[PDB]
Amino acid sequence: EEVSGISAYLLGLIIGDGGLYKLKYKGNRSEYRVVITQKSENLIKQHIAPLMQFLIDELNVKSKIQIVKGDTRYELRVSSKKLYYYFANMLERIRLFNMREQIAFIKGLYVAEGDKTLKRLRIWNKNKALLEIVSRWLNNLGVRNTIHLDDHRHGVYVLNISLRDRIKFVHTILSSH
DNA sequence: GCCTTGCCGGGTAAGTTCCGGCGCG
DNA sequence: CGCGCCGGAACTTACCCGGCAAGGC
Ligand SMILES: [Mn+2]
Ligand SMILES: [Mn+2]
Ligand SMILES: [Mn+2]
Ligand SMILES: [Mn+2]
Repeated sequence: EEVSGISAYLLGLIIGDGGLYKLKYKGNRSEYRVVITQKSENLIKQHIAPLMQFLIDELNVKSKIQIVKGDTRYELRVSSKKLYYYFANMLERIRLFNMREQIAFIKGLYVAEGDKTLKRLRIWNKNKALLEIVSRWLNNLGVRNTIHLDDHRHGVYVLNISLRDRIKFVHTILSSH
């Protein structure tokens, strides 16, 4: 209930600004990574990490939250086969998210990939199918929107939330838990 | 004249996967 | 022997930002 909401939010940040990596090292070593990157140190240590910690505690993951400071950004990383599959399986069943999870995930995805000036309401991603899934959710919530190829340099698509529904958007999705 | 939204270029804030560790049965 | 958790960081580019303008009222 509370776990899955926080889960879908985190999944949003992950699919947005991180990822789920199954790596094969020399040899034959392996690792399973749950990753969120961000520039803001504060956002990652004060906001995201306590949420990942709760989820880790709640699923008995003996793994730790790593925070690696690279040149351009902070990488929050959990190295854990268990947490990995947890999100990956949730991702596999994304089309089945209930209302709480939908709002949670879109919130997460907006923080990552969204227009922060909020003068325009936009979401970027190369994954058209992902954006399409999000678009259908927004329609069932009374938030009109269109999708179209924004950046031909890189095949990045954009999801544009109609300014007509700005307030229904900002207070239903972004101003939640 | 004003509001909404598609267009399009700048470049940095993201993402992705190497490496060397260490530990487990 | 095969595999799973740490600590990095080099490397590439996919996101965001923001000015412009083409319609719609
Ligand atoms: Mn992304
Ligand atoms: Mn991003
Ligand atoms: Mn981002
Ligand atoms: Mn086009």
